[PDB]
Amino acid sequence: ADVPAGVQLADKQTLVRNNGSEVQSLDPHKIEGVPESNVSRDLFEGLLISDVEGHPSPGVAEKWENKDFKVWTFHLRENAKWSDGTPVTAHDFVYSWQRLADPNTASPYASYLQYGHIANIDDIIAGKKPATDLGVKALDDHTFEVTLSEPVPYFYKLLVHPSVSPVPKSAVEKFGDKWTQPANIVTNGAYKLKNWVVNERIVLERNPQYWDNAKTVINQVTYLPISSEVTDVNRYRSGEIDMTYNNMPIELFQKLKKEIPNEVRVDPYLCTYYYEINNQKAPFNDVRVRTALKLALDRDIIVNKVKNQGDLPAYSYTPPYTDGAKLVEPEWFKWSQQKRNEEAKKLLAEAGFTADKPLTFDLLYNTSDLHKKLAIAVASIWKKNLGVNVNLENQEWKTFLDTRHQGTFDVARAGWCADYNEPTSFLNTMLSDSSNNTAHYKSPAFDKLIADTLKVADDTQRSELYAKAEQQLDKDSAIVPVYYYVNARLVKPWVGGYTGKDPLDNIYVKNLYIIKH
Repeated sequence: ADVPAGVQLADKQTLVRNNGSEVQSLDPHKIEGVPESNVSRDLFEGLLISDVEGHPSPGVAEKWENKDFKVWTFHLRENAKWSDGTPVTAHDFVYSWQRLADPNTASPYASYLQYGHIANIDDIIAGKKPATDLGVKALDDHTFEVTLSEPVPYFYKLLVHPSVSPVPKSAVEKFGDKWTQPANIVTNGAYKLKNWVVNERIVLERNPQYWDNAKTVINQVTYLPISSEVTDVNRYRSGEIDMTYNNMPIELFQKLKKEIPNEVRVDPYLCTYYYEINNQKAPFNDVRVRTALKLALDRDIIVNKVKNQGDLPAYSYTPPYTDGAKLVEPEWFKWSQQKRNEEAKKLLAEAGFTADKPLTFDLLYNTSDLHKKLAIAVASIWKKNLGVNVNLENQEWKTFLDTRHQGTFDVARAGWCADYNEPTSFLNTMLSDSSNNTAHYKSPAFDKLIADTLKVADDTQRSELYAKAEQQLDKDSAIVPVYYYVNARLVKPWVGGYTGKDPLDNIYVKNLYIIKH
């Protein structure tokens, strides 16, 4: 943290953050969500990290070079260490990226290496080549070299993500799935794991072996697993919680803006809220059905009547304010809702649905006040506008993600947040073979458009290709875009260091501090 001249620090430097749900895991190779990544940035540090405004900055690598954007050389700081005092080396990164690529690890983020195009990744994922053929090598203990199959000018931006953080081979090998328990875990971020009580709390304590430990101010941070946004706000206003999770409740928000304006932080956020359709499951494998659901959802009502928290109605998957996004707003989004409803009704009538044999399906969402209220509203809107019946089903976060990967569900509530600020951080998830493709969407035309983006050496042609890829997604009604999120949360007046300037919201507790109050 960089404490401004003149601020008086509190005697006790402890922080309590709500984290939205119980994490799936603390293993960087087994996680995919926001809550997981929140804890992951405090414990495991990769080659680069985000600074307080979100700019990619030195992490374990102090400096780096590239040759033709295809060979990237990272110079690792000599004093980078794990919490047991041992050095973090380039061998740790070789092992870790191999483990991430290895199909036996079954990481949800195995395709992150395809997104960066590390050499030989496709064959490794397919089981055609061993993970040791991955295009990474340690040239020495402090030098990590990555070789890609084609120029990727934004490659370094991907490196702040948890999936490419290092993991300690000896703990993984000796303890297997229990390597992340407090007694066994070894970490290289600013914090160490002190306590992990499932569905109660995660408590982290400062890691004195961290190379930048002298700048760390918070000594202990607790992450809570509260999925009820109302309860989160309640425990924040009671004094227990210092920073809520950034999912806000419909019951109280309007009230909060009026009652505590200075504590309500609302900043840009590169995330899209949408209803994920299982594209491989009839009758959702019919574009007419999917298009009807997309058109009959009334975004004006959701965004301004039922939620009204500053979200913008969405018509795409990639947020239009992503760096590099120049999207074409489709004609259906400018229509009146009445016109969208008649088109939807006509497609559904064309697909075979009648009043006597209506379309009935499930709407899966993870436990949440917000998601429940929004799914009840969406069910009502679809019932009134299109005559479809939906059966709401809630699941806890970890189960919910498992269900979507299992891919036999019908429609699921969904939200994707950028991992790096560039449209492929969204678009690569819809590639036929992506490990993150829970839409189960497979379009050869879409895949080709994205493949073509690194075959041009021009940002203008790349942007035009991303716009066409979004148009192809839209044409196929792969998803139901609802709204672009805003990062809205409460932060006590005494919490310093949270700028809200990073649109990816990659917070590091090592950057925060408690002001005397």
